[PDB]
Amino acid sequence: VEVLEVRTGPDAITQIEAYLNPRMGNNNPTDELYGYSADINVASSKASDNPNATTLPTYSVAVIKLPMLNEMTCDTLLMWEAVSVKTEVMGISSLVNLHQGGKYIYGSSSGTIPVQGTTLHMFSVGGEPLELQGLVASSTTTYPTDMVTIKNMKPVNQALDPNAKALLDKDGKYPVEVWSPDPSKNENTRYYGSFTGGATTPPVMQFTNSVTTVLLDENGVGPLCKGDKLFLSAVDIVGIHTNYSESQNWRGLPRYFNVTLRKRVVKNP
Amino acid sequence: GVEVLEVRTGPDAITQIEAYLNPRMGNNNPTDELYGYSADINVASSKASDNPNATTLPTYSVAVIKLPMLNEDMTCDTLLMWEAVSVKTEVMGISSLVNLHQGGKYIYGSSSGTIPVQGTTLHMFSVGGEPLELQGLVASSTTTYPTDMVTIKNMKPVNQALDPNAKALLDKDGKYPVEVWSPDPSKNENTRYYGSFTGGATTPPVMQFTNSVTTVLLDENGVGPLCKGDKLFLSAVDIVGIHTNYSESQNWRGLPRYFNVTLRKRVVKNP
Amino acid sequence: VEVLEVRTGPDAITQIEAYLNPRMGNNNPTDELYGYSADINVASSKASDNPNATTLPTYSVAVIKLPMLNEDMTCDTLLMWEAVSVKTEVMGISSLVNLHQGGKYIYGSSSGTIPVQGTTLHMFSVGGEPLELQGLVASSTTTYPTDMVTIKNMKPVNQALDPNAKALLDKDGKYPVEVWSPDPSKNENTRYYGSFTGGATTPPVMQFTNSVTTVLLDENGVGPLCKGDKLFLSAVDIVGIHTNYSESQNWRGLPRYFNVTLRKRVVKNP
Amino acid sequence: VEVLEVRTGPDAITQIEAYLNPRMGNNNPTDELYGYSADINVASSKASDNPNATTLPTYSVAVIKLPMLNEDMTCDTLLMWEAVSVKTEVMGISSLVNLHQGGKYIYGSSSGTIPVQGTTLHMFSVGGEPLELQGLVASSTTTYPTDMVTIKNMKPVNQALDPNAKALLDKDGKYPVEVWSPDPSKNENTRYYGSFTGGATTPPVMQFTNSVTTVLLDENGVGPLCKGDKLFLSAVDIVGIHTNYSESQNWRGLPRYFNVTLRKRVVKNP
Amino acid sequence: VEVLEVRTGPDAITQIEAYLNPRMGNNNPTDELYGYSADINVASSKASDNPNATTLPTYSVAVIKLPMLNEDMTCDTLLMWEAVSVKTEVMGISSLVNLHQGGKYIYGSSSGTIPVQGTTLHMFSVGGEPLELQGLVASSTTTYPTDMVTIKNMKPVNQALDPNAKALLDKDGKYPVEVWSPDPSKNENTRYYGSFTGGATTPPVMQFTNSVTTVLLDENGVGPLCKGDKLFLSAVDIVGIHTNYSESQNWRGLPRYFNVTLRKRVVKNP
Ligand SMILES: CC(=O)N[C@@H]1[C@@H](O)[C@H](O[C@@H]2O[C@H](CO)[C@H](O)[C@H](O[C@]3(C(=O)O)C[C@H](O)[C@@H](NC(C)=O)[C@H]([C@H](O)[C@H](O)CO)O3)[C@H]2O)[C@@H](CO)O[C@H]1O
Ligand SMILES: CC(=O)N[C@@H]1[C@@H](O)[C@H](O[C@@H]2O[C@H](CO)[C@H](O)[C@H](O[C@]3(C(=O)O)C[C@H](O)[C@@H](NC(C)=O)[C@H]([C@H](O)[C@H](O)CO)O3)[C@H]2O)[C@@H](CO)O[C@H]1O
Ligand SMILES: CC(=O)N[C@@H]1[C@@H](O)[C@H](O[C@@H]2O[C@H](CO)[C@H](O)[C@H](O[C@]3(C(=O)O)C[C@H](O)[C@@H](NC(C)=O)[C@H]([C@H](O)[C@H](O)CO)O3)[C@H]2O)[C@@H](CO)O[C@H]1O
Ligand SMILES: CC(=O)N[C@@H]1[C@@H](O)[C@H](O[C@@H]2O[C@H](CO)[C@H](O)[C@H](O[C@]3(C(=O)O)C[C@H](O)[C@@H](NC(C)=O)[C@H]([C@H](O)[C@H](O)CO)O3)[C@H]2O)[C@@H](CO)O[C@H]1O
Ligand SMILES: [Ca+2]
Ligand SMILES: [Ca+2]
Ligand SMILES: [Ca+2]
Ligand SMILES: [Ca+2]
Ligand SMILES: [Ca+2]
Repeated sequence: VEVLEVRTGPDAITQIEAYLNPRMGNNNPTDELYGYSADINVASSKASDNPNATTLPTYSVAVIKLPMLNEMTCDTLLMWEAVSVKTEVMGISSLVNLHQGGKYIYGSSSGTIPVQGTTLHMFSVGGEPLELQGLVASSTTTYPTDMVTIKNMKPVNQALDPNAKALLDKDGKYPVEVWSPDPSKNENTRYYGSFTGGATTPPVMQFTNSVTTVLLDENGVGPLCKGDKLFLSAVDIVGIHTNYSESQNWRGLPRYFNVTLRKRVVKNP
Repeated sequence: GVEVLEVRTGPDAITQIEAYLNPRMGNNNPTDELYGYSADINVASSKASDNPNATTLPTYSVAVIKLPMLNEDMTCDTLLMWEAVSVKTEVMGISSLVNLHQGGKYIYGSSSGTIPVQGTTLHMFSVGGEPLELQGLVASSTTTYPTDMVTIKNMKPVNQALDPNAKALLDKDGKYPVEVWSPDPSKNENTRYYGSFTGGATTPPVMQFTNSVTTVLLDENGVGPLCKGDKLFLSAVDIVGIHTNYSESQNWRGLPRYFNVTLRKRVVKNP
Repeated sequence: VEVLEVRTGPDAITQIEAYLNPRMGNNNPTDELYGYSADINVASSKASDNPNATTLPTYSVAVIKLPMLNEDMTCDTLLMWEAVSVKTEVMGISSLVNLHQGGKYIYGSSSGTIPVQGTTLHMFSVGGEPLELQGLVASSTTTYPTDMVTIKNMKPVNQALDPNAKALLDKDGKYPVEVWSPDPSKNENTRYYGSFTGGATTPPVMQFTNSVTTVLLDENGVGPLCKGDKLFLSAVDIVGIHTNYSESQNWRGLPRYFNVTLRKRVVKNP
Repeated sequence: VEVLEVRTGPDAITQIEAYLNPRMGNNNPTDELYGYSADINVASSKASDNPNATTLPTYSVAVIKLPMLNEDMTCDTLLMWEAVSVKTEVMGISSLVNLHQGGKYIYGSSSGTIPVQGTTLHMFSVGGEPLELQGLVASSTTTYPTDMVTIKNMKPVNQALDPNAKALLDKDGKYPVEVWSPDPSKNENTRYYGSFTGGATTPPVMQFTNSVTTVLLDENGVGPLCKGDKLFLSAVDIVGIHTNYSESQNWRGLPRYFNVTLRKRVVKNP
Repeated sequence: VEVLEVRTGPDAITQIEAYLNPRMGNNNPTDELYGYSADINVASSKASDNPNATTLPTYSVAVIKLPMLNEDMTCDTLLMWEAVSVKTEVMGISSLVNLHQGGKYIYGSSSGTIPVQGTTLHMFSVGGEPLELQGLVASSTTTYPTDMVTIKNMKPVNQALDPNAKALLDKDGKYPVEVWSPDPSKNENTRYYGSFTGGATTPPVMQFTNSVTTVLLDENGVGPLCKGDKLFLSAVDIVGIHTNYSESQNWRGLPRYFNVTLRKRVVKNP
């Protein structure tokens, strides 16, 4: 598609908003531990590593249908162009809680250890599914068959196998420990991520309605919405909650999106 | 709601107000021996039995400042509203934490100083022309909260994530717990809020103080919060960590926040 | 006082420099532990908390007398010295880079000792009058030494904001940091800058350079104006806690350097 | 080579993309622990330090061949490819977000395992020729594997700067990071960017995005010029240490993506 | 001297390059632990603190002779070399990425060893004369080696600012960093830059690149001016502490590279 100029005039700009609930493993709102993974089940060896589906955080994705622009035989066409986004991790202050059941900070007269350890934040806004690259800590891990993982794994999958690719086309199915955004593709998606590891690391997060991320690339062009669909993807692992027994559950939070879009002219292909 | 027009120029078009908000850590009465702290945290015996005391739960601070009356005749084609333009804000008494002799848990053995306030911090301030709009989300949906507080009615496990029906307005001081409510980013068009969180149980608190820094409250259209009914809403929480006692019981510690807001007159189309 | 324009011309600009020695508790240069607090004496209970004056870090303050500007206080306009900018430096930072000082071993008795670490507090201010202070304490039941300046007749309200608990930083080595902090509701004529990191064992972080200048002008382009030709420099630089072999502990402080540039500002005679 | 102006016109710009797999020690794709080092083998003493080749992370390097530019090598001027900018990314970062991999429990046997943490080292470079290296080691008495490229006949001087300990990064997976680093006295024709955080258990920190570009032009507006139409990409990305059940440890590395934009630059015929 | 304008035309610019090897205590290139201090020897007591010379890191300093500018010192104006900018780099950073060196195990005897960590101190300066120093120590009762340059007849005042405790950094490997720091009340003809992070076990953090330049010009557009055509480069780069198996400890340092650009400045003949 040849990309032409921005369409001006009345009714040229639109806004959508949405939220994506976390998919930590307990992904059904009636689950007792909704917004958490099930207790982590650990490998006994290199050869034997069978994590349960409910213990693996996956990416969230939502597809937003935008107003229909083209009533298809005119020489040029219009596509929604995502220009900017306000995005927010909601319920951050829910972590400010030392009375929840858990492992004591000191002895049994103290509060309990709050959610801490590894965090992973990502959001993306694109005009099509986020393109993913496969890479795992162990190629001998047996992943649940009901999830989308790398077929026919080999030790090369512990690094870069150019054959290990996927589309983020299903909510709560693509494990974060298997897939990450592919920087060799994604010409029509903007993604932003941050990771801090460790076992007990204090999580750090901001929240404000004062910040906007601009989605335009170096040519001034934002993601272009193929078939008038807008793809929003996220993961927000905010750490690990430890139970009194010392079993552990990933904790995730929902993410809000507010995207501003405008009409962009393209040449009809 | 209303069609916003241009800024009103001329003499006395600008005003400024200052205020402070005391922390509401749980001991919220100034005669409370531990005013400015929570009571000893009472931990849940089980997920089914989680009954935190009201005095153990930090809540948002809110104050409403009545601004001068702007409109003599409410039938005129245009009217004026106070517009919050910028704010200087400051957490006060930061250096009170620089104290190693306060009763508590020794850093090393009985010859050393005591462990100062540390662990989870939560800082937030907001300036708006109406109550800060809130979204409910909890760590555990089976927690029973004190009934004299404002929390989510008839909680279900969905409330551990985003339930679009769990909405509130921050319309009462020392009543909305931080572990239940956070600013709703899907609303608050007429409020500007700023927040920061660092978790953990022993993390060193980090804070700045100065009178050289101003925050501009104008949105991308150059419009600040517009004060409905001439009321300015200031909200805050400033949990600076946890103090640990000799017995290893623990209290949240908060500090008060100062606001200096500059406002101007904005012309609006009469609805 | 109505503030008018900056006065141009030759000799319109002056510069001063000064240093402030820390006041950690041992505040006499003959004190064996000068630049440290005495061993922290800890409260046995909330009710019984009587810190020794020597264990309580206080603010440093110095008044610099500037060249007299007005030989005739009758003119319709007068001049005031305006603090425009400051280069400031915490001196002796590398003195902390020391693993042999007597103390608590990092590991066992074959290792170096634990260096100064834990809670830090850094503040400097430049003003045309004493720094204005707000009182707030960790515990209202603390009995402070009567020879220090602290809150009179404390009540639990002083654990938060009591609008009546105010003071001026008008004496060196007398106003405890744990009681007093800059009052953001005042200080129209002083610029202050403060940094705090808590914890018991936190690694201290400091920079030192002669390349950095802080501009003191407010949003109207006006710096602090020196009343009666007096410039107020205030500071505290608590760089952490030293631990002794017995596990007793001393606050450690460092001195601060100031180099202030001032210009002549015209004001209407009040 | 006298550098002249940028050649304008259609077809004056090209871009390449490449990925470099990590060289942590297990550097064969059929290695069970490909993308890790083997169990670290520790020195028994100062005198006796024989690390296995498989335990020493090395630099990754790839040479990208660019289109031919000059049909006639006798013309007074010639064209070279000039690297202008690069988008680069550490891939598979989220693979670390894994608490079930076999290893060492965080707490007791009911908990998850400790994820990859400790020392990290990230470096990328883009140049028109091999990255120039300087040799320096923690210990000159270490015996390095003979089929790696290390400093010949070390003496204690090699624990600091020995001006004779120089090399070119001209072999993938052969130059250990613990022996070699970018030489700042050379590398006129390469841009290199490096970041190190030490410690035994430090939480790793990484960002990933497709919104960030690094501009490679020097202070004269000239980027790396590709000699013989070759572009050199070099990298190391050690993301920490994995700890096994027995407490043995493996370095963990991640692959790096490059997307480089290049333009035609006129040079005087040498 | 009165400083006039920059001299333009061909050959008005020059560049020099140099490196400075660390002076951690073992300061002779034939020393087995060159680039480290000897095992820290800790004070028996406050009164008996006698650190060994080889345990005390000192500043590095090099004087570079520049081309002679004035063939006639009779002319009304003279030329001086003016240092305009510097590229500087800590070399060998990746040498610390090494878990096999003999030392203390991270966990038990099957794990790697703890890498260099704890207190770091980084400083570089570029000047037209020796860097001016201020004395300040953790303890005035320390007895320093007499073959080092330290504060004469120390008293407790030297635990803070004594305005008489001054020196010039005029000898390499002689001035202890724990005794001397840059004097911000002087150094009008030197630009210095310093960073400190303390703690016992802190992860060291360092970057390396050839993409960063520091401009040495002051607020008036004048860089350091080289008296007698001599350029002074000073540094210290303590990157942390190595812990041995026995738990004895050695400071670790790295060398620093400088690339300085200078131009010709006109000054009035005195
Ligand atoms: C009955 C019997 O003896 N069976 C053994 C079987 O135990 C053994 O498996 C290895 O046993 C060890 C026990 O200490 C570990 O459980 C190995 O798993 C790990 C480890 O923890 O060491 C898992 C870890 O994730 C792996 N590291 C990485 C980076 O993936 C390591 C790693 O492969 C090894 O440590 C080698 O560096 O292994 C477990 O594989 C098998 C295989 O040796 O032999 C049977 O006979
Ligand atoms: C001889 C005798 O029995 N005397 C007791 C006396 O011990 C007791 O005083 C309290 O004793 C406890 C011992 O566990 C502590 O020493 C109390 O001090 C602290 C504490 O460490 O808990 C100091 C601390 O600074 C306070 N917390 C804050 C936030 O300021 C707390 C706090 O007030 C309480 O823990 C309640 O949350 O106290 C010390 O007061 C007295 C009072 O019970 O009774 C005598 O009989
Ligand atoms: C054989 C004999 O009896 N000799 C003693 C000798 O031990 C004693 O010296 C003091 O001993 C104590 C033992 O706990 C400490 O080692 C003192 O050193 C320190 C300390 O660690 O406490 C060193 C430390 O650097 C100092 N602190 C600061 C901030 O400088 C402290 C400090 O001076 C005191 O703790 C006061 O706060 O001292 C060590 O001096 C001497 C003197 O008591 O008597 C001999 O006879
Ligand atoms: C069989 C026998 O008795 N052989 C000895 C042998 O003990 C000794 O070797 C030294 O043994 C000690 C025992 O604690 C250490 O293992 C020494 O290795 C280290 C150390 O851990 O101390 C390794 C470390 O990397 C080195 N430090 C640095 C900064 O490089 C230190 C260092 O050289 C010393 O601690 C001095 O500061 O050594 C190991 O060398 C030898 C040599 O003395 O003598 C045999 O006869
Ligand atoms: Ca591609
Ligand atoms: Ca909305
Ligand atoms: Ca006021
Ligand atoms: Ca060179
Ligand atoms: Ca001076």
